[PDB]
Amino acid sequence: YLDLFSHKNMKLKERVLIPVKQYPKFNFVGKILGPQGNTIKRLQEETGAKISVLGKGSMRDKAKEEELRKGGDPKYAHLNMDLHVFIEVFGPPCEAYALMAHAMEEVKKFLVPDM
Amino acid sequence: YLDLFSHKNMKLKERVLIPVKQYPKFNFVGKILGPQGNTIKRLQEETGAKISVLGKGSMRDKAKEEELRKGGDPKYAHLNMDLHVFIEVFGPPCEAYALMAHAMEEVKKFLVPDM
Repeated sequence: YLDLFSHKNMKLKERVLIPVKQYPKFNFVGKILGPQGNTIKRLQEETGAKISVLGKGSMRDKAKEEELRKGGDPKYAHLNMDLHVFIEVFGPPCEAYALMAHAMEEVKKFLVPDM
Repeated sequence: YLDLFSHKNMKLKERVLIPVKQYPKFNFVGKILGPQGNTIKRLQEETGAKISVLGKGSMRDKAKEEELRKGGDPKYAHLNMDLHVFIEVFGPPCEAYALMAHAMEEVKKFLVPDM
């Protein structure tokens, strides 16, 4: 049950696949991160969500990715996953849902680019 | 992972406690259902969510509730739960979140009545 008087926050997280199969040559990573990373910075500030691009291809630097993968460090474990956008929000229940809804709608604009 | 090209719908459900402890004498059931059930009908139409009041006290008819409880029918199993609002939505991921966010915000108006 959600108790609206609880002091617990709700967390919501989603991993939204980047649809590389539907758009095999579209540069989603460059488009979402933006020059210098200012598109995704702005996307986070605008949505109030934590949003990251994870999975293989997310660094657009095959060589770097391979070196970090092979190091074994757990913080680079995501480099083996399918490319995706990882959205994380927290808050009181009503607010967490509003944050996630908004983040999901703005991210979908990037991921279905011919819509 | 959510695949935005999947034909699967997402379902979201929440059980939001009616805060009887914070407002021991407030008639939440009458207020949410409304005369004839037109408040909750309208609430569903406005939000696009399935919304029901469940749990003990939800029928405001102690006698009826006891008779239906003691019958053993699984569809009345909820009558033993704490009074709550059960919100259910379905749809493509972005839409399901938007539906749940909206439903949660309108329901919270009913459940924190001195806000």
